[PDB]
Amino acid sequence: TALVCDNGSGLVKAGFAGDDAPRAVFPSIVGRPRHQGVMVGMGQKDSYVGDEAQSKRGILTLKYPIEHGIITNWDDMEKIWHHTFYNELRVAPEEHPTLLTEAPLNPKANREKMTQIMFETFNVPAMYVAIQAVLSLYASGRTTGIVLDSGDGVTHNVPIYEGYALPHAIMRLDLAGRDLTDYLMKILTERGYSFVTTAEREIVRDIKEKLCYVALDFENEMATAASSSSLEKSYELPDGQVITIGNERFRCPETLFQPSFIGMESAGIHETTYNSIMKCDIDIRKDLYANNVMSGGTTMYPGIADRMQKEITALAPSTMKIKIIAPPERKYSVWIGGSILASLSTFQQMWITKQEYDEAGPSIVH
Amino acid sequence: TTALVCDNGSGLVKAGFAGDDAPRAVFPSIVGRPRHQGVMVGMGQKDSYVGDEAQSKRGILTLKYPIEHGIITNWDDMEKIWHHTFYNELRVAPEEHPTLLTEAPLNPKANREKMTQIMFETFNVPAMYVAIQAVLSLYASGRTTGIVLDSGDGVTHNVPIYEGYALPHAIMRLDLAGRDLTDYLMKILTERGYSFVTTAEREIVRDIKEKLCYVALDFENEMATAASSSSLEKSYELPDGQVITIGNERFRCPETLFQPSFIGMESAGIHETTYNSIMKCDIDIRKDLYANNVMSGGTTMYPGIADRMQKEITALAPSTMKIKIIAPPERKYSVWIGGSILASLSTFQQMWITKQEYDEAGPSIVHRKCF
Amino acid sequence: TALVCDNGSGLVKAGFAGDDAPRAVFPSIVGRPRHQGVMVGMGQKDSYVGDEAQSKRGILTLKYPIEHGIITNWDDMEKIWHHTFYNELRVAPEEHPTLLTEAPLNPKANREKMTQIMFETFNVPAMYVAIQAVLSLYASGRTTGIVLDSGDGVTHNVPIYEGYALPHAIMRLDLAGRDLTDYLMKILTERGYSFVTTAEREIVRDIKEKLCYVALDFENEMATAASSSSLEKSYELPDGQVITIGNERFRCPETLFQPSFIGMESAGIHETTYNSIMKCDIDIRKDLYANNVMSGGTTMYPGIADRMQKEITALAPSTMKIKIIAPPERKYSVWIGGSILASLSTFQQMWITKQEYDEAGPSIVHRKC
Amino acid sequence: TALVCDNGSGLVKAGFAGDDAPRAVFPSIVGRPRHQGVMVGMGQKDSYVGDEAQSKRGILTLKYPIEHGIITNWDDMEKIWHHTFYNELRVAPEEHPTLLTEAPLNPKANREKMTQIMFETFNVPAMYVAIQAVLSLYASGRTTGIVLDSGDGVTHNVPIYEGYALPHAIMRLDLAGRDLTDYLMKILTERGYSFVTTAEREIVRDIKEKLCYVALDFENEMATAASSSSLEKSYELPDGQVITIGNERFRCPETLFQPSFIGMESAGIHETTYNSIMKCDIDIRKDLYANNVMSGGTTMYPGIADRMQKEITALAPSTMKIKIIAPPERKYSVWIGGSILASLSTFQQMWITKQEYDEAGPSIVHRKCF
Ligand SMILES: Nc1ncnc2c1ncn2[C@@H]1O[C@H](COP(=O)(O)OP(=O)(O)OP(=O)(O)O)[C@@H](O)[C@H]1O
Ligand SMILES: Nc1ncnc2c1ncn2[C@@H]1O[C@H](COP(=O)(O)OP(=O)(O)O)[C@@H](O)[C@H]1O
Ligand SMILES: Nc1ncnc2c1ncn2[C@@H]1O[C@H](COP(=O)(O)OP(=O)(O)O)[C@@H](O)[C@H]1O
Ligand SMILES: Nc1ncnc2c1ncn2[C@@H]1O[C@H](COP(=O)(O)OP(=O)(O)O)[C@@H](O)[C@H]1O
Ligand SMILES: [Mg+2]
Ligand SMILES: [Mg+2]
Ligand SMILES: [Mg+2]
Ligand SMILES: [Mg+2]
Repeated sequence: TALVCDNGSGLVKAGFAGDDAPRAVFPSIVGRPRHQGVMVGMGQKDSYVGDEAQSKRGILTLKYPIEHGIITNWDDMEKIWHHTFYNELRVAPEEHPTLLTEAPLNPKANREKMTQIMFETFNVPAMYVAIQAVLSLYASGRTTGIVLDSGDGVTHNVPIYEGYALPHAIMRLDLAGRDLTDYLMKILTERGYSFVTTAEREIVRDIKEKLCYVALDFENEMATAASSSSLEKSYELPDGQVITIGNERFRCPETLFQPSFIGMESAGIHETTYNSIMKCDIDIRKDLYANNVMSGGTTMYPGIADRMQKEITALAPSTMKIKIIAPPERKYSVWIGGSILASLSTFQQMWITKQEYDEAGPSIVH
Repeated sequence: TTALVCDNGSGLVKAGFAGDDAPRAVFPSIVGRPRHQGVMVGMGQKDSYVGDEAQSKRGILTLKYPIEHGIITNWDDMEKIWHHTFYNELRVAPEEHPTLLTEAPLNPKANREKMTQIMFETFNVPAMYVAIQAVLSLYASGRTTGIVLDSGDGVTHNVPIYEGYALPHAIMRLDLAGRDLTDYLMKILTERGYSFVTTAEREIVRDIKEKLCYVALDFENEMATAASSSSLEKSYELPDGQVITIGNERFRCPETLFQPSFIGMESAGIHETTYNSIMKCDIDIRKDLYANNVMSGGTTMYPGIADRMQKEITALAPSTMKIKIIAPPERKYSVWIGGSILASLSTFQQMWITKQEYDEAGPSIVHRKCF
Repeated sequence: TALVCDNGSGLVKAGFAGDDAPRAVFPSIVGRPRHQGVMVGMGQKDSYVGDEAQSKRGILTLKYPIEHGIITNWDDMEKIWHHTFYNELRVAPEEHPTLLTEAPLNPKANREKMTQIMFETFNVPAMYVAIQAVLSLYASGRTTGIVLDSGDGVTHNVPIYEGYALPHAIMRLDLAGRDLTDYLMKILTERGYSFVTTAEREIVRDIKEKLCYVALDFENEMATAASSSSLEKSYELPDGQVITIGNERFRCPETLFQPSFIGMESAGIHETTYNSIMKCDIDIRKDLYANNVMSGGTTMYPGIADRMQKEITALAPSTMKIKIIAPPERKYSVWIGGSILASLSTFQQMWITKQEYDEAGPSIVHRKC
Repeated sequence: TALVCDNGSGLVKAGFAGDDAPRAVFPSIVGRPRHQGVMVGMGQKDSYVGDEAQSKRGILTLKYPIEHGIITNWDDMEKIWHHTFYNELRVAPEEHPTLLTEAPLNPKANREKMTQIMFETFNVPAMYVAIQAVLSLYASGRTTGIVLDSGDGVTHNVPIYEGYALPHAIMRLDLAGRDLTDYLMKILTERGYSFVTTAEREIVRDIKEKLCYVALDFENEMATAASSSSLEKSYELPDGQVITIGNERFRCPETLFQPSFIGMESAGIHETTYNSIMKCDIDIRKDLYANNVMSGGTTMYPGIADRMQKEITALAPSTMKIKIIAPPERKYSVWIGGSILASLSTFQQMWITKQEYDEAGPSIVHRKCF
């Protein structure tokens, strides 16, 4: 049984092949103590991984091994992979052909190091690395293209025509969920609330998921928010305090369409989708326009499809049909597509085997 | 062999062996010397008296406490107390037993340096260690989380511990304890016409405070009832046959803990100090600190202090939070009980400060090893 | 003329435009008695503001209406402003327009309440609110650079390029002189000295200013302090008692570079400045490195410029040249820059007039500023 | 106008507000005959109060109605007040409000009974109770300093800073002139002279007031007394006998600085003054050291000011400057301040009027009077 391990910047998605939902969806954080231990009872583990770090985040400094789709701390990454295999999956790595998903345009050394560590430290019989965006289209049962994948670290829109991922027409935007969390932390100081440490970042992140939404008309929404109190909501802090946010609800997600809110000179998600499509062939443009796929966890805000539909229609020939696909399972679409691909019997011929890694160069995966 | 535990304090001194349930010897920490002229020669008149010996003959002596506000003041009387504690109360040889000592937080570094020097050069102990009173209090409670309120006789301190990781930046040490409450009761006892100004009569007033004083839930309402009728009045008999009756002084002396301005102190009460300490910690641990409120000390034995603390903290804390105050019936020796548990543990048996390390690094090794 | 009032968290620096030094420099404290008065033949005021509180601090409870740059007690702030205009400056607020300062990344309701009080309680003809960090760069006489403004309240970094304050690279750290004073109070107990009251806090503040300094190397300095007693210095308390500190001198200011000493996860001032520079565009980073303007009172420790120079140099690329600008008069730079700004004729078009507030409410300040 | 009464343990000082010295100062004693009256035809008034008792003290017994600053006999006290108001002053209490004094730490029943007596027995229109130490500072023309107010029954120190009193730093001691008189009575038996009767107690008091001084260096002045007889001073008894006292001259006043002479566990006046100063705020100790107001009859020994200055200097740091204030009129400082306070225009709004006593009874004295 293959293991489809889709590891991202924010969340780690792992589970057996042939299922429909990852078994272990836990944060990708490694925390270490920052205080002085007084009690001698219990060893007081020097490093917590996953939900253990989240529960004890008060006395820990949370760290992210992956920075924007790029692995930074290899030692922390090895700990997380060890935690997923033993503590979460409870299955040995040497008895399963694991499948991994890496971000598009990954450095060759990054992929070789991942393959080398997996084959040696975990002794996996075989492994294959697939593109995150392609699997999202696979889970949707399409081969059209323009798959907008926005997560915690990066935001990509990879076009895949007839199973062929067009490499030149791949646009990348650095703005993602983590930057939206930082933006909300900065503009939450207007009402007096102050969040600074890494533990507060998780608290603010939960606020953004529960309350923040997307407004199709920013100017009209701003006027109504400043003229009425209907938009204001409440959220109880872990220590019992009650906070109230008004126009901050529909302002934080607005950074996706207007990256200038966080000092970014790039284009929005709607403009970077339009630019990517026209870079493809003329015949493909009609195919991409009718079948546009929204994936990732960042695109889970209410009304995101309606705003995106209105935006793309503005930069449209006004005669083609613009349709956006937003499946309800878009948060786990990358893993669901990977699970389907692994379950395919025809796909079982494609696996980078161990002796091909050793008897040949480590670049055999490429 | 067995590791000794000595919980020397400003008031009562607790000593014994690790692994037991209660201290073997509990005697006051006073040293008395004669102040009159001897007339009867050959009466086996001892020079100085310590412990209960001084208390029994306090009428002709001047009782002097060698420890004030947690800090050891006289290093000659203290050596007398330890010598009496080891050779008379415990009847053991210090040369063969390691000793686990105990010190209050936020104390001078020379305090534990002189403790280390005294125990290694005079009593010649094999090993020793210094522990924090509030940490040992949580050891006896059987939990590794919460905030401890340790009010004794010289110092009241709060130490918040979460999952075994203490927070040194949220430790609040207050210098109001039972000694100040006893002195305050003396001033308000003169209000009714009773005068007790001596070292011996200080003990008499202290016994009055323990037997009669209590804490009122509503101070202003309790004032009204005391003035309205005489239902709030109890009598006490002096050691010479006199009878004294007190009224509202019963619940006025313990009120200085919650209203320190009575004795001219600008600091806040114990309820405010605990609340400030909790909110100086992380936001993700405040809920676990609110549920676990540990009280361990002689001062906290008033009939109603748990209810008063619960009411005061409840108003300060938000309505959603649930406040629970832990008041074990045997909290007067919680520090020693926890110290007995800690010394018996096998892990602590490797963290002692052996004699060889001291002899090659001086008395400064106590800072790099102890907490 | 116009009025400039730099309302800090520890000191109040008011005066007139066109001057080189502030006129009134007094602590921002409102003290009230805590004992019971018995002398009938004596004037007993209810509250004392300014230097009067310091003189009679023995029997008073000193209170700061401003904490962490945010005004908490508005009635006390109203008293302080009334004292500043009448008892200290002896002028009429209804005659001179006022220029007030607010720290960056402050609550929106702070300036709304501030402009309401000024236009109603004091009835100023016009007013304006300016960022302290921008005024710090004006005093130094430059347009491009990064400012490290550390005082008694908050410590913030604002990279200003050609007069533009970039809003996406504004850092803010709540560690400053007040937190250093508390740290020195806590670590002074290791030698037997105990200072607990608010009056004792003022005494400790004087000790830190006169004795504490910054060591280029922390570890070798600690070895020197433990090796011999060549670093110990004395200080006479107001009661005539003598205290001595040998290693608390360079340990208290080190909290700025190592905020973990007071249990703070945030990085030091040298790391915060580096992070602010990298958050800017790559085409202006060289200009920001050259112009490192240090302003405020907390940056007055000896050797802090040399220590900051070597800390940023290690973090910065080797090719780049690092220059830490630390003018000797960097304690009143915020007021000096604001004094210059109000004196300029171009700035006179940005005043918020009385009629403008009467037709748009307190919210006019956000649009104008 | 209003009256000012300074009824103490030993002396009664009464007069009118606004004056400089009390109009009538007489001992606070009541005497009753103990012998038998062979000639019953004479007047032979049952009880004698004041200087009348002192003159006829040969056949009388002297009883003090006030002991240690606390009124003990409440019937002789009323007789003293009646004599003070109707004979010494010859005024009408029903028309003149009175201002009384009390020790700092006294039972609350003392003032309540005084308030009840004044408003019922004497029908005064208004009344007030003031602390003796505060009134001492009024007569000194100051508003900051610690007052060492000694007397016949109680010695107390009250620190005041800028008109604000610190009640927690108040120190009270029950060693005063009466105890010193008894100690001199005991040590006078060393040379053979015996004084046992209350009448002889007054004679001993006169001897103490005349020949008694505070030695600067107790050990050295003792050495001089043994070496030579230059310290020998004589005194003549009322009968006609003469006595000689030597080292007893400077040993009786030494009990103030060494209370162990009479078997007392309290500290000396210099130690008590230092302890009270150190209990105050650190910032105000500099002003307290400079201002040390010494008031009271007991503080009139020759050399007590010099001795106190030397003793406090040793305890205080070298940087500190110690000044002992001792005006020559310190024997009436309490009354002088009382006259000044009553004459003040602001004080006229805080008298306890009859109507307030009518509705609240003899309990409003705590709320109004400090
Ligand atoms: N309902 C929601 N609304 C808004 N944001 C959400 C929601 N659920 C999750 N998020 C945010 O989306 C991110 C997680 O999405 P996702 O599972 O795609 O991340 P990932 O796999 O770590 O990303 P990537 O592969 O791009 O690095 C987090 O930043 C999380 O806070
Ligand atoms: N039942 C009681 N009620 C009130 N106070 C008490 C009671 N029992 C003891 N105390 C006070 O506790 C103080 C010291 O208690 P303890 O904690 O044993 O001393 P230490 O703090 O030195 O260990 C004493 O001064 C005494 O006044
Ligand atoms: N010579 C000095 N050395 C160290 N710190 C100083 C010195 N002078 C002033 N400070 C600190 O500067 C702080 C206030 O500076 P300032 O910026 O003028 O006040 P504010 O922050 O209110 O504007 C004080 O808290 C003080 O500790
Ligand atoms: N010259 C003196 N030398 C020594 N003692 C004196 C002298 N004059 C007065 N005294 C003492 O002062 C005491 C009373 O003083 P005073 O304070 O006026 O009375 P009261 O204590 O009633 O107010 C007397 O007991 C007397 O012994
Ligand atoms: Mg992903
Ligand atoms: Mg204890
Ligand atoms: Mg400032
Ligand atoms: Mg008197």
